[PDB]
Amino acid sequence: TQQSAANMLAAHKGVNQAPVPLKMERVGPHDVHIEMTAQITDIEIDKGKIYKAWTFNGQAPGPLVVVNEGDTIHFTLKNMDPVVPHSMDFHAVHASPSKDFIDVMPNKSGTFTYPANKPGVFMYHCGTKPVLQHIANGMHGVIIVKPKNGYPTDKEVDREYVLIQNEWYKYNDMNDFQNGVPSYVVFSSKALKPGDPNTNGDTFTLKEKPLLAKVGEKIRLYINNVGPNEVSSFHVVGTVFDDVYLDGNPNNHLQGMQTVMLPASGGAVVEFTVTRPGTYPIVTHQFNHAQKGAVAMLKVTET
Amino acid sequence: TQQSAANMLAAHKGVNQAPVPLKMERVGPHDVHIEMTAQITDIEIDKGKIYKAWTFNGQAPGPLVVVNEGDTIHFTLKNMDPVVPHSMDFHAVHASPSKDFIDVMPNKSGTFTYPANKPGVFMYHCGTKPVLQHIANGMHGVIIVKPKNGYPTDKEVDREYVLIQNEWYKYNDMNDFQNGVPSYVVFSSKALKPGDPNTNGDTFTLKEKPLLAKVGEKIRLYINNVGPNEVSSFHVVGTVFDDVYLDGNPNNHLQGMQTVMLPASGGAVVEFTVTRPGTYPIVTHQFNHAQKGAVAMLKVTET
Amino acid sequence: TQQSAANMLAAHKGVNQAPVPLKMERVGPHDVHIEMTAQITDIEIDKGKIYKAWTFNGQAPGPLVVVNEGDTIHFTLKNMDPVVPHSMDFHAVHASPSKDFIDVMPNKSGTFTYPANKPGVFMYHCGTKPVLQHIANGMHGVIIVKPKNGYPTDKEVDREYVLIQNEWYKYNDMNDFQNGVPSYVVFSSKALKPGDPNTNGDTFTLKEKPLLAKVGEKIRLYINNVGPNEVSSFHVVGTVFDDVYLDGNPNNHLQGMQTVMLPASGGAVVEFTVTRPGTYPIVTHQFNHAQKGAVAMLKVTET
Ligand SMILES: [Cu+2]
Ligand SMILES: [Cu+2]
Ligand SMILES: [Cu+2]
Ligand SMILES: [Cu+2]
Ligand SMILES: [Cu+2]
Ligand SMILES: [Cu+2]
Ligand code: NA
Ligand code: NA
Ligand code: NA
Ligand code: NA
Ligand code: NA
Ligand code: NA
Ligand SMILES: [Zn+2]
Ligand SMILES: [Zn+2]
Ligand SMILES: [Zn+2]
Ligand SMILES: [Zn+2]
Ligand SMILES: [Zn+2]
Ligand SMILES: [Zn+2]
Ligand SMILES: [Zn+2]
Ligand SMILES: [Zn+2]
Ligand SMILES: [Zn+2]
Repeated sequence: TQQSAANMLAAHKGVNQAPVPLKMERVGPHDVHIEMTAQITDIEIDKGKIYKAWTFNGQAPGPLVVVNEGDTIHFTLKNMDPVVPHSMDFHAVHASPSKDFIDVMPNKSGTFTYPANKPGVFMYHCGTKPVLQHIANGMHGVIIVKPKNGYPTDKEVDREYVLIQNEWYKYNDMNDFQNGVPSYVVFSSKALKPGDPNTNGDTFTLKEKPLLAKVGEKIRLYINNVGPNEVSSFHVVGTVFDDVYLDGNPNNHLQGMQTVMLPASGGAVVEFTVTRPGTYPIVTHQFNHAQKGAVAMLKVTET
Repeated sequence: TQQSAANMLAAHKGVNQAPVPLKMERVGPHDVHIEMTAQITDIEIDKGKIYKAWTFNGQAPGPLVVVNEGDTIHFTLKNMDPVVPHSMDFHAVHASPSKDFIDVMPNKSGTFTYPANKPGVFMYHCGTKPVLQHIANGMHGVIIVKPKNGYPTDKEVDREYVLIQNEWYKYNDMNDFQNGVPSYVVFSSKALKPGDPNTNGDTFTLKEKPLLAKVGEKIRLYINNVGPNEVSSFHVVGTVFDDVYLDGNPNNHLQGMQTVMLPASGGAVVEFTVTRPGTYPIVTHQFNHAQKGAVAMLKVTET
Repeated sequence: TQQSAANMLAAHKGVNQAPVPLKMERVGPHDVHIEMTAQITDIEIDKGKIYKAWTFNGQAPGPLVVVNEGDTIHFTLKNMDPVVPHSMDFHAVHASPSKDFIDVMPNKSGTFTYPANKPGVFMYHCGTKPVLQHIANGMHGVIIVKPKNGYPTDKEVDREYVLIQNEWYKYNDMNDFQNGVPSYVVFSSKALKPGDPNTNGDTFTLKEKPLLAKVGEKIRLYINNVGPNEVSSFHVVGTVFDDVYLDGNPNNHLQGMQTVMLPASGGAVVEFTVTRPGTYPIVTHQFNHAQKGAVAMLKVTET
């Protein structure tokens, strides 16, 4: 295991591949092209701590993907990793894992086609053995599938953001990945509209640069806890969730939740009102994880 | 961290502030005054183990607070801690955390006003940085907000109690709080009506003095797992939950659950029937935690 | 603790009791006889790793029990353990734990009667102090109670299997049981119909011999995470759950879930469609546990 890690260290030594933009375009009323990369990219996960992350597109978690319910995805993965194969598993899709979530070799590309027939906030991740290693090293993200008939509370929502929770462990350390507590637990935000922040899973960015909102607004968060290993007790300080849709399916409706339990890979659409000006921490209420980085901020102003 | 803990030890050495009763009174059809303390109080959490707890009112978890849906709370915190600032975060309320959940200095008081517009079983806790430290040291509790229109099963309920789950760690040890397994996991009960028990989070009291009920009764428990860190798999041995309302919101109705998953800070209203005389253990079904203290007893008699 | 374990080692040394079939028969429209054993049986939980398991009937998890909603169970436990008392707790039943879930001494039998009035997928386990020790050593299983009025989606289901998740720790090590990470986390399958596999909780069997299905089929899994200690993030790779019934109660209906959060002892009925030929991994998405064994396979063929 650690001999392989020593070999990995030599092969990825000095490798820092600049982020490559996600490419997407609609090619039919129910067909969409998506082109992503697997690449090796240095990310500062805490001040003074660089993690040479295994990523989609040089982000960890990876870039946001948004499609409509009923879209068939024509997906291409370009593997830029000089030595490790990589793959893609979208939780949104119906696919044959052994035919459609297969490995793409270093310096090669693979193309796969599958439908997204279910609305919600789905995890995506690399599906290459050991899957734990590929996820823990940074190969995770979110795909949102917009419901054909929306959510019953759509008209009430004033502003929206995407938040993702993930853990970071000791660098490419399989023993730690399997047996150790996370070194950091973090939130990131991925842009839905021009001007939205787009950040990586780190301990600081969403504290230094809070998400922004106005007094009185109803805020929707599309959220997913990608793990790899921990569950999340999602809570926004100073408010209560008016409405919650588990995994973002409109049918899984809950009301007036203080805290939303998310399994590893679990998602939700949560909506809440901010009644007063100020800064509202966003946490996992498992406070050991909050202490290890998992606190984002929402700054609410009159204007 | 441990130099600060050594300084903390010196400052709280010999400090054992006797419990001070919660003070509450209604001042209008939708307005209620609540007066609490932050204080340092020795609690026996296991036989032979004294924890010099950071508390509200000399109890850990703190005293029960009950209000009605739609009540505005006029809250005062009197900080009796000679050296550490403290604050209050009620999960029931809509408030500006940076204006309304702010620190109160040693030997000072602070007053804050906010509405409780949502029914349920909410965690409250100290919101002072590091929040993990303040919660782990004992600054947690429950506020119940009674629904305007009750619960659909109100008429079926024969008896009710409040139960709270919490963990205890190595004394004021931030490394342990962040990285270690809990030393003890415990239940406590807080009084709803005269004659109800009112206990602290310890490994023994609810075993030695079980909650009481009669054969055939439908029992309601208002429950919250305050953590700080663990989730709870709440189960009453020998019965099944007839009805469950997640976070105590009447809309989040489940039926016939064997076990209720609670996130850290998660609450519920659970209802079950005890059909035969005997003693019924109440557990988290995460049995490592049950073994470390988290078993309460319900003694059911013909009379 | 470890002196008792040393004494236990001597007493169970060389003991390997061959599996004994479950015995069940219906004795009335709403009355069923069930006869089980407690016995000590060597199980290979990972290649080269024998665990001298404490079991019901020489299986760990124990044999599947299926009854109808409203059945009263006349249950007999025959304790074959030469030295340790054992008992039975069925989560399906209403019973007095202190009268009905009581210990049966070595080489004795006990008979208990109680109703199963609630539909669902319930854990059963030994209830002998320390309960953690008896569960961790292998005394867990599932009882299914079939709903009187079925599930609304019954007509859509093409094939069904039972899956159970459990952990294994260091052998009969109470310190590890309470404080340590699981050494292995595993799935097993228990037969519902002739020809179904029936396996023990190990890291390999459901990989080497996948569950079988046909292209296009809707599959139902009756699932329970028996722990003892961990929660489960249940996910089938390459599909989405069309319908989920929490604890197998028809009322607790969710739709379009990617992943189902199960507490320790938590169950569910989950249904999903497999659209393409291939092999579909079944995991807990807490990937440290998946890496430590918790991956089963579903092989889907045209025929
Ligand atoms: Cu990969
Ligand atoms: Cu909180
Ligand atoms: Cu405090
Ligand atoms: Cu149990
Ligand atoms: Cu036993
Ligand atoms: Cu996955
Ligand atoms: Na953990
Ligand atoms: Na900066
Ligand atoms: Na733990
Ligand atoms: Na006493
Ligand atoms: Na664990
Ligand atoms: Na074999
Ligand atoms: Zn196309
Ligand atoms: Zn195409
Ligand atoms: Zn608005
Ligand atoms: Zn007033
Ligand atoms: Zn006032
Ligand atoms: Zn009654
Ligand atoms: Zn009979
Ligand atoms: Zn009989
Ligand atoms: Zn079909």
